[PDB]
Amino acid sequence: GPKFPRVKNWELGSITYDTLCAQSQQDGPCTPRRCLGSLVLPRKLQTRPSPGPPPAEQLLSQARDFINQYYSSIKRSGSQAHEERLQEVEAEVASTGTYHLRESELVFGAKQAWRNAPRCVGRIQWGKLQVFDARDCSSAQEMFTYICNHIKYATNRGNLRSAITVFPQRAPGRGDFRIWNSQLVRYAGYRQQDGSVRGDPANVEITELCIQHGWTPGNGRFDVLPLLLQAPDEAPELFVLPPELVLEVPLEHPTLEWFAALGLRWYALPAVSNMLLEIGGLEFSAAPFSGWYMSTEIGTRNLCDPHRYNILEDVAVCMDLDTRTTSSLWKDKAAVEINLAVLHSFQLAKVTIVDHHAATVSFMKHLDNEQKARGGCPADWAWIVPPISGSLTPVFHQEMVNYILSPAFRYQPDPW
Amino acid sequence: KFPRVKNWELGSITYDTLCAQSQQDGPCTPRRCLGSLVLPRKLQTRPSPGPPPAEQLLSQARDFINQYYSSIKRSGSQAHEERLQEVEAEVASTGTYHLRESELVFGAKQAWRNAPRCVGRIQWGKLQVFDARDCSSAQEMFTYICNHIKYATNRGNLRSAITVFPQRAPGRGDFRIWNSQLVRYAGYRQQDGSVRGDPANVEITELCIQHGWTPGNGRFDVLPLLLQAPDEAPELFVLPPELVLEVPLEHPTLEWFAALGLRWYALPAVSNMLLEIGGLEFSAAPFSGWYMSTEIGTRNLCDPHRYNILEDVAVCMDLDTRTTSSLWKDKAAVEINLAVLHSFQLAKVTIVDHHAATVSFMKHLDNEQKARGGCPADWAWIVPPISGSLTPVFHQEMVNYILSPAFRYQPDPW
Ligand code: HEM
Ligand code: HEM
Ligand SMILES: N=C(N)NCCCC[C@H](N)C(=O)O
Ligand SMILES: N=C(N)NCCCC[C@H](N)C(=O)O
Ligand SMILES: [Zn+2]
Repeated sequence: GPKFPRVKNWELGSITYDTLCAQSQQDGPCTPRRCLGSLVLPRKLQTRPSPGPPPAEQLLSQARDFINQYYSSIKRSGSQAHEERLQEVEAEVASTGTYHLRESELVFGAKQAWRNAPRCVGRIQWGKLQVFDARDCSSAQEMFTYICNHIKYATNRGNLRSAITVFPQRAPGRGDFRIWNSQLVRYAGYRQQDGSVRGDPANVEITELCIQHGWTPGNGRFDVLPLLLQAPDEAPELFVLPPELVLEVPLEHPTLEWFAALGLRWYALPAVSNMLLEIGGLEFSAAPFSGWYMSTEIGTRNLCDPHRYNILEDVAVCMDLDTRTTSSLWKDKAAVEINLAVLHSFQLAKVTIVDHHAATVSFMKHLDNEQKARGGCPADWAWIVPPISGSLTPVFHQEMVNYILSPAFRYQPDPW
Repeated sequence: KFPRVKNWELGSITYDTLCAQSQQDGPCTPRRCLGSLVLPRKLQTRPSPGPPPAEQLLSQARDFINQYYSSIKRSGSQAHEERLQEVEAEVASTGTYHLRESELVFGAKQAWRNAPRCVGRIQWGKLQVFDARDCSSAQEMFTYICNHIKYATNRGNLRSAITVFPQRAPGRGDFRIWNSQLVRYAGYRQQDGSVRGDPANVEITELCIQHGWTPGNGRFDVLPLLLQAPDEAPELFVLPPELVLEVPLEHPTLEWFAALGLRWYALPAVSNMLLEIGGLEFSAAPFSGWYMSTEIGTRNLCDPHRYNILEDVAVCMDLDTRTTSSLWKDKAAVEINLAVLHSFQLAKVTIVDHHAATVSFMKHLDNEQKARGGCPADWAWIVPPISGSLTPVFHQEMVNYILSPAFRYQPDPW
């Protein structure tokens, strides 16, 4: 039959063919010899600093392609405006070596990038993104203003709205606009003498980096870190977020009265700030985006990973579970209650959140929409299936083809 | 050339050099990753009506033999040299060859070791290999299968085993076991599409009744075996009940659980896969070990397209099945898995939970890193269906690739 990957759903027995992957203009880590699809950071997309301006030839075909996607999207492919915009980009790359995006094009690409993200299970919301254009930004101080504006609009007092702020693209031989923090909001990770980490172990490097840059470190388990903002060709500057802007949710359990006493909490706004936004060849090194959490992110990964808060044992001890034998499923039991606590605490606080069941169901809906609209949907199985109750969600039984489409969000090396 | 493999829990890294030995292609390409797919679109095992290019067969053979002699520290020895020549000799003359019992035993063990989707590979060295190549009838396969089951079950103290029937022969039909497992519960489609029993076995059940099997009418009716000898119609054989050990399911504290009347069989014995060694193919080589609790408690009993007992348990647990955020599914899945573990332990039948199983697999990875410089593993299949990131394997990157000897899927005989 069809000469594209055959994708099957084992729960429903249905079949589909992905023809969209034929559009993938970039390779991944896989080869007929071995599958490296479980690797978190395979050296493939990696947007390593390529300082010396890019092959005018390469950037052109990448730009020619994006512009086609844009006119296609507004149903004007082949129009006079399309060709003119085409000649316009070529000319500008001819004389300056680079080019710029019109307002509407930036909005279109930001959305496509989210739309194209293989690891995002919340893409059914892709068409509803607020795009803040901050391409005029020219100082670390100004970056801080936009970021604060972003957090204010995105948080919206608990009724969270997806958003993205776009700072100046990379320029020939010039410094990049960079946000050193991985997320606009993160908790400190303090390296202790005995060797342990107080707070979040994932943020130890960035925590010390702030200290080295003048931040007076605290000593709590949930200290909100300051932002290290770097304008072109300048050392990063330090900025502390107005506490009132950072909305947090204390965690309590619906029926375990002692859980609230654990003093656990989490911030409501998940805002990735270290990824690179790539559109038509142009690279936006600073372009923080945010949506709203899926309960397992906080409840299972953040609070229970061995290398994070690792609270599983403490909660199980409080639940009086037999933690000396794997077969008592003490880990499974404590993980459930903790996730329940997170969901319950957000609903009480009236802060937007979605459980892993609702989330995956809507992603199945998104896959159907995309099958029709584009002939497929790039998806990373290991990342789409939740960290708990995997097979209990519909995505587990859905095969998925993973590949890279552009516009795209890519990982980039740390500025330091 | 050599992939870096990281464990995000410990920050450790390793380089997989074993994949260089991979001589078989997967479904992945630089353009897109199809690793989440269960069955190969082309990596099948096409017919054997005409011999296989001697060039090909011969090279796989020389490689396997070389493998076999390295394993017993007699590489380049005299015996080794004379074995290669025997194989060269037989192939040139008949277009095929035959393995010696000891090579077969070695090959079977390696096939399991190379099984990317198996989490219990730490046991790969402990496998009882029954040579059943001296089989000429379906009636004989049945006695062999019965002995395998008796031995493997060992009154609850399960022991891993494999039984190897005659290899495929060009132009001749295959010895086949139609059933996917030696023990499966019938799936009876009612009238209105619903199904009584295991929905996964509807087809095999229908084929049985179509060959003279008198169907039962329960949810856990042990199916008969449809054994087939070359170019013959499959024959029906019912398994002696005293031979099929089962475990009634009950819960530690929830007195009512037993009411549900749920049960499962002790022996997980796959029978529709193909064993390949030195280019030779064993179309009927049933193998077995013991269950990991999740296969039963999560997949077989909770999958939507399987027994799908999730809602019944939740209602009995008097949980709020009105909304998803109540995590009633997660809570009920946990108790059902606890019940399987409890029930199996009570009945003194071997079983391993997913926490213990994945811990042992991590050790296997390390053992294999030193022994071969890598270990082919399929992440999606190695990480359990529940409590994924709560186990060490979730946080471990993995490389998937095909090594031979190997167990492979093959077309359905009908
Ligand atoms: C509206 C709610 C949204 C939900 C609930 C959602 C949920 C998720 C989840 C569960 C992941 C994986 C998290 C992890 O395992 O670390 C993810 C990844 C991702 N999401 Fe979404 N997402 C949403 C909004 C957004 C938005 C607004 C964008 C971009 C404009 C976006 C872009 C991405 C990207 C790029 C990744 C992968 C990041 C990485 O590689 O670490 N998401 N999302
Ligand atoms: C000692 C106990 C064993 C345990 C606990 C174990 C556990 C598992 C599990 C959980 C899977 C995935 C099952 C699924 O999701 O359908 C698996 C797959 C597999 N195992 Fe094992 N295993 C054991 C013994 C064996 C033995 C003795 C062999 C062969 C000699 C073997 C060969 C395989 C193969 C080929 C697969 C993949 C089957 C497929 O593609 O569907 N395993 N094992
Ligand atoms: N819900 C969203 N938008 N998630 C984006 C992923 C990064 C958040 C991270 N997993 C965390 O738990 O903080
Ligand atoms: N534990 C073992 N040996 N598993 C092998 C796979 C076949 C069993 C299947 N998953 C089932 O649930 O029946
Ligand atoms: Zn792959």
